[PDB]
Amino acid sequence: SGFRKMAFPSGKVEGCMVQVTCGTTTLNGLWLDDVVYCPRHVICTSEDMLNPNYEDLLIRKSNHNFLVQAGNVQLRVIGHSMQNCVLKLKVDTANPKTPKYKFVRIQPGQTFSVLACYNGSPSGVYQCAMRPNFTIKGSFLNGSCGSVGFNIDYDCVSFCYMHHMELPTGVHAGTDLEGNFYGPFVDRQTAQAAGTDTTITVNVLAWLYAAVINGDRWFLNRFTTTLNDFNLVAMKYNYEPLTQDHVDILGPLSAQTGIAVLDMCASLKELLQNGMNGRTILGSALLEDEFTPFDVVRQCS
Amino acid sequence: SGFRKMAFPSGKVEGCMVQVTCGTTTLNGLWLDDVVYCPRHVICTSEDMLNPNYEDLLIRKSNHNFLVQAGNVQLRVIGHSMQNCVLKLKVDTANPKTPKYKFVRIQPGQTFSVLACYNGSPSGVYQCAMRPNFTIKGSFLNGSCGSVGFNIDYDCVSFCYMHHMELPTGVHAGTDLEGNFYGPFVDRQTAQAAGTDTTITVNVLAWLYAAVINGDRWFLNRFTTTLNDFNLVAMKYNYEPLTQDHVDILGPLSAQTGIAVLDMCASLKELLQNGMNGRTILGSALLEDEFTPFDVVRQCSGVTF
Ligand SMILES: O=C(Cc1ccc(F)c(Cl)c1)Nc1cncc2ccccc12
Ligand SMILES: O=C(Cc1ccc(F)c(Cl)c1)Nc1cncc2ccccc12
Ligand SMILES: [Cl-]
Repeated sequence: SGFRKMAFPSGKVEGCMVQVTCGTTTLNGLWLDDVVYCPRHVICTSEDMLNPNYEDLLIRKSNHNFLVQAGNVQLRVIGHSMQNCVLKLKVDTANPKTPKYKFVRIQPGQTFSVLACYNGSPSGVYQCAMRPNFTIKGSFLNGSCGSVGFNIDYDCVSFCYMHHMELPTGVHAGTDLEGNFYGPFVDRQTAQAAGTDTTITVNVLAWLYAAVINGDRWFLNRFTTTLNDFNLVAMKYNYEPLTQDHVDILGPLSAQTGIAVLDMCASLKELLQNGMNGRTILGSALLEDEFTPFDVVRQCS
Repeated sequence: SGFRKMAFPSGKVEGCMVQVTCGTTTLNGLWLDDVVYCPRHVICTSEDMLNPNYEDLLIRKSNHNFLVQAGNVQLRVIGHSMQNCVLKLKVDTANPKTPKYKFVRIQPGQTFSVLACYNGSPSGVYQCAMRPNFTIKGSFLNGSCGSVGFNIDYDCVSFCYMHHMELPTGVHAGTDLEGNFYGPFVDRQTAQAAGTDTTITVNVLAWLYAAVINGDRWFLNRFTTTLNDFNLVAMKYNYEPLTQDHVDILGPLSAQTGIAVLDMCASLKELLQNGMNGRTILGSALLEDEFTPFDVVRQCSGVTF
């Protein structure tokens, strides 16, 4: 029993964190096999931040310009290439701590663990979700660039995020491990703004099922709703539309608790209308949207 | 920017998690040097659990009755002893992954990271506070016993908790690494209830400072209060008393944000007597009490491990 925001054990990722220095900039790199991955903006100066030409800047760099440090050992860079917004630094030593890994691109609503690092050293691990506006609400200070988001698949690490920047509102933007940004963001100091954030509806429903599995039932009601009537209501509270895929994904939780998805949807509609009335659900006074249906099944069952 | 419930990196502790099997029971052990620590209830059956004489049960056991598995390698037990509610299994191999460590007993209000394990394999890491009633509001399923709570201080792991049981209300109880239970709990199948919980006041103040550092200032007010007037209000709302030590520990955050501790107490006092009024602090509609002042400084300063 109990329900917590739980991150994956970070050990397999800690053994991959290195420090990458280029000129005056120092950020984090991910050392897998003989390659170190890091945000390409590490090669940027002050004048080359509003409108950098990364192909031009990287052509001017040599392998000896990159200083890679794995613990107290300096790694030798023997090659450099760019894949979208990520810089790949080929090194002369394969990481003996390289786990079984994959690079995966996630969709909004998906959750992942973040290993926040500074100077190639892990300082903390926390849980995030890719927001519907493609930002992540992280906890990052200057120097955190290159910190990675991941999930663990039994023995395998799926790297899904690399931190690149902080938007003016305090939210964070980054890329997958192939350097493709999540969202309409660019790695330039140009005026950028995240789209209006919305609640991940399927995750709220998954969390209401987790609450029922944990014995919280006060919010349940005798009502059901159509998927379309639910979406008309949800949208007015800035909740993401619930698709038929989301209803299907909620199926196992629906079968386990005996509460149909559209029946839980009516419970959620009532909660949006009434609020909590001084009550809590799983120790929370707000509807939590950073637990996917997969997280709930994994943690509860 | 941003504020998250953040656990310490769990790597140093993952290299210590092993699986301990005794008869039909399988739980987790902590392998440090040539010793494996685990809850002593691993030697219990159903009859034993109801009223156990652990000295008598352990005397009947031999080293070969304990099956310790570190990954895919079986470790051979060469000795067994009991220290309070923890069983110590001497093994023939020292853990090459043993970090710099200490066994520390924490106080209520102190926070620590929990590496939840099943079958000697880590499945998740979460941060939590030792409640004033000595329980932890954790997340544990059957098989999680022996999962450990820890803190990291520079390159030193301070082990502060080992999971033993789940109370009828869904909260958890366990011991320090010397087998001494936190709270009035016993490792026996009997009626046990946690005392009424209270809010960790110093932690709420630390979290209000974290909110100010993050730009959330609506709750700040022109007022200040005496420590005695604040404590009288705190007692009334099931909040722990704030000591002069707590005020001193909040000093650096007070200096950083320009808001004196007793000034933040007047804001907390109003928040209790009036509520949030539909507003949130750090995305929360409740006052959060599982961030100590050191956690807040560590996160809003970037300390690494
Ligand atoms: O924002 C930057 C650096 C940066 C600046 C401009 C730019 F266009 C790009 Cl691609 C990157 N990284 C930081 C990351 N996280 C939190 C941060 C808090 C404070 C300061 C910096 C943070
Ligand atoms: O604590 C026990 C076993 C046990 C029972 C009685 C007793 F006195 C002692 Cl010392 C140990 N179990 C469980 C612990 N934590 C989470 C659990 C979730 C689900 C199921 C079982 C869990
Ligand atoms: Cl998880």
